Amino acid sequence: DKHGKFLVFFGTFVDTPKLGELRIREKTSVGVLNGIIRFVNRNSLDPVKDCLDHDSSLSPEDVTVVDINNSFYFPGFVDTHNHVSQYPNVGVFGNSTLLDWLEKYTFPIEAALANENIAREVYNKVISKTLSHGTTTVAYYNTIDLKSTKLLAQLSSLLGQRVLVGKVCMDTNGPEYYIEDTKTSFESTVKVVKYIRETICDPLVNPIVTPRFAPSCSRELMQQLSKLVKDENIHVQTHLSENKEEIQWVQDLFPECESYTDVYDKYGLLTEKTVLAHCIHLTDAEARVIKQRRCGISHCPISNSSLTSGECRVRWLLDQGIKVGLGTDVSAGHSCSILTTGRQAFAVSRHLAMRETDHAKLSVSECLFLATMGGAQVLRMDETLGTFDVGKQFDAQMIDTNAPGSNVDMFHWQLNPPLLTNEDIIAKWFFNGDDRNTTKVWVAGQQVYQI
Amino acid sequence: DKHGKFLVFFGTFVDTPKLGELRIREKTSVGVLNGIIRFVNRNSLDPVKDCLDHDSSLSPEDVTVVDINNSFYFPGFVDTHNHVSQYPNVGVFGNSTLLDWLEKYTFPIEAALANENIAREVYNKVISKTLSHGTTTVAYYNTIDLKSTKLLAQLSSLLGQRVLVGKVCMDTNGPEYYIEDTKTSFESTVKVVKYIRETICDPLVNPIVTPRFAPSCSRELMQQLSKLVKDENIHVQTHLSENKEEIQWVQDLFPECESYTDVYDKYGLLTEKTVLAHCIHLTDAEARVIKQRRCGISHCPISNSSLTSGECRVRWLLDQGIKVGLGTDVSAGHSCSILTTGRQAFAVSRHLAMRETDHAKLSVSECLFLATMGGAQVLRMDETLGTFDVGKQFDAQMIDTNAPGSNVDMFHWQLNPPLLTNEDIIAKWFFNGDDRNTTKVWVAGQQVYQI
Ligand SMILES: O=c1[nH]c(=O)c2nc[nH]c2[nH]1
Ligand SMILES: O=c1[nH]c(=O)c2nc[nH]c2[nH]1
Ligand SMILES: [Zn+2]
Ligand SMILES: [Zn+2]
Repeated sequence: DKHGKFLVFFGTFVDTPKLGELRIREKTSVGVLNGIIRFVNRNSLDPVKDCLDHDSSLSPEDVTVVDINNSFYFPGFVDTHNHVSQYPNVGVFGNSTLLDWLEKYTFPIEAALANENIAREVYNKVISKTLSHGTTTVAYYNTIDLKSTKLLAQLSSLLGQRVLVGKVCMDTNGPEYYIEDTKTSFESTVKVVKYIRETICDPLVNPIVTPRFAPSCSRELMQQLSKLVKDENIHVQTHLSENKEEIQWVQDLFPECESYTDVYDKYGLLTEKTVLAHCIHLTDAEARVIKQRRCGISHCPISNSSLTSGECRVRWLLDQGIKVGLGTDVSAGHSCSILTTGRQAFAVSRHLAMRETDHAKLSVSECLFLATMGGAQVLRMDETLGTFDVGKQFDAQMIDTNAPGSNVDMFHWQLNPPLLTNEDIIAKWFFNGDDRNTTKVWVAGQQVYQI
Repeated sequence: DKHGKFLVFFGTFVDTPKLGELRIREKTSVGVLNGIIRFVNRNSLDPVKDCLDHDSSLSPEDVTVVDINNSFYFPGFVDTHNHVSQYPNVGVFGNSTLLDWLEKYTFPIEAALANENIAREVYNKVISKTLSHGTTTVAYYNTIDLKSTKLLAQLSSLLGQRVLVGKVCMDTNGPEYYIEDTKTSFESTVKVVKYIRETICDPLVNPIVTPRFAPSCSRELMQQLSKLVKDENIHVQTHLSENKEEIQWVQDLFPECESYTDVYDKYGLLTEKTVLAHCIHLTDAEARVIKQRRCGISHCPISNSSLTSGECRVRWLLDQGIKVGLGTDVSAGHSCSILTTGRQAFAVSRHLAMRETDHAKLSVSECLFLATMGGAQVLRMDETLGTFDVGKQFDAQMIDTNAPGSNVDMFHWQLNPPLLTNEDIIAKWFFNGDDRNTTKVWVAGQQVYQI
């Protein structure tokens, strides 16, 4: 417990304050107190003194120095879309696309998690594992089950991860064994919001209203949830425009609306704090509504490729001023790692570019931005998360490119044969790094994970 | 050294004898003697006796049992295309596409490896690292340097990996600091072939004639190499139809030919043992020539995506009877892992499918096939490699899905909540496995790697 203890981290700090830039600050001291960054001084020669200089009420005994060659601090990753409840099925989907995959794998496993023993095991695994890949903040879709969603929020609080925890709402078009009625779906959402806000009462743990997607939610349910969302100022997360059959289904189910996006817009679910997952097949008009309502987009490339859903036009969305983050979308996406997700966003943008132009391509720096600040923007937490800056939360991971077992190698003579830049080193971690390189993770200035 | 020692491996054996099938043999004994599989008996109750039954000249003392829950044997991966010399640059390529990437990164690093100290370090790293990812057989492009190519072949022999080692030939369109003249390029190829065949004299180490690609090789050089290849019955490897600017360049450079493929065909380099890397933008006519000449194709998805080269139409090539393997294509591809390569081949086939049909999609089983047998077919070694079958080489890796640090998790209750098949377990390793799950590697019935 670091609360009340003035921390100063010294070393190399890497982050992405603006899309496309990679800020590398060597020999830098970052002061952290009660989870908040108090100063960032480049070329610190005296980290303790940097603290004493910052606050004269401090003495050397009040300061804890943390000493970071091959190693840097990077912001915690933000996973804007993760069905923790589906984790048992990562890698398991065969040749299926979305709607068959829902029927065959997802409703079965989500229902199975009504058993608290299974859920508790799954939740502990996924929180620990995403932490070990550097994910400090995650928006979790759970299941329709109230009790298990509360437990997920409890264990999130316990383990120190920053989360939004959603009870999934489904009152239409689900199997009888895995469906709610409208009143239950709404009221259990009210309860879960209350329990998280008033009982869990933890700044790291937030509720999020989770209409599964338009085919699963009646007009009445969506309007009720929308009123809850407006009155209680709650985040929202749902899927949008992922798969063409899904899109056709939505059109068939809501012919009074202009588009899938218009369904959510008309029944009140598009807000500054709505996280829209996938958003592949959007029309220009749909993207314009999303912009006007200031919703954020969770880009889930692994899922989109594995389910043959399509290619998210990330550049096209960014070019319109829509904020974009990354989501693992477990389990449609097999990986718990936003780093892995980032690498695939990089690849997906190039499949697009092969037919569009180079413009569609995302750089390493941009994907890392999406993996951190982008997600914070989507969650509307970018004033407090995503970069090493004064006032922001110390959500951070230590990256050691020479941690044991690392696939990120560098030869001494790279650091007149060609030499690596600092940017190159970051790119080697981006492409070949994994959890083994994330050796420590901090959330809110607390260490929550140690390799 | 296991030579002269009758080995029997007992456990679960997974392999892909035919495209699309995943053969899982539990409680199976595989007898291995002097690198060759002698029997495969499903439901072995007595592995020692299975050996005594196989060969009455044996006694219990002559038999060494190797005992494999979460673990199976899988064939060693085949990397049909790897520029070991470019390894220092994995992850390093920025926004570049092929021709800029050659100029900016590849010729510089390849030239740098004329320094034997650097090369020795690189070769030891890459052989050890590809072994640790389960790559038992690899076709290596080195550099134009004779001495370093010999060393690569020496260290390959020393470390136990099965390799084809190519001295790169370039006598045109290269920078003055990294080019050969025609006579040197040919004669150093003759020498390297001789040195490998007659001095290294190791069944695991083979030469391979390596014209870099058509723009780098004069008509005279190609014809000389073609005659060498015919007279000495040597493998060939080159790049084909990777990047549209490259393709235009070839057309401009060889306007007397009908196509890029026709350049290699006319000057004699298309043979049953020619490994053609990439082969993205082939016309129907080009693919037909490749079929008629019985060349194999190295599919290098990571490179193809990272350099925005395009999407290899793997299904379309397979549908024509052309054999396809996987290649990492270090360093245009950042990964040394054919497993990683396989996962990306899986993804690339789905980007294709999004616009073609489901037909273009590769299953998990098919990618694993490409990763093993496919590569063996491309190298024309599939009678002796790629599967656990009698007469074939014991090129094999032990996969432990619960090795330390594994990202392949399974809950006990997955092995009435939904249960995993054996195929599902393999798919979880396919999508979330990495080198940490490859705990032992055997080449030619010798253990060459231990985690
Ligand atoms: O990627 C997704 N995962 C899901 O569980 C889901 N449900 C509806 N739509 C969905 N998309
Ligand atoms: O993927 C590739 N890597 C290379 O070094 C190369 N050279 C020519 N063409 C090439 N393609
Ligand atoms: Zn989802
Ligand atoms: Zn290559």
